[PDB]
Amino acid sequence: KDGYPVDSKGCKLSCVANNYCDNQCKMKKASGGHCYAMSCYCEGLPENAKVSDSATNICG
Repeated sequence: KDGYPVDSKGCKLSCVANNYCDNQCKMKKASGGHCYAMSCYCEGLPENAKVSDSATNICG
């Protein structure tokens, strides 16, 4: 799955840059990530870590 992980951060993270997401994604959350519309779109999660891809339905 791919999208924005939300749980511990609560409401998203306002990534400024792709690297700023990716470094945070790949370390734990996902296999990678990039910064989409100022939200860390993390890429390749385990299924337990639900994500959104629904254009900031979470209160980012």
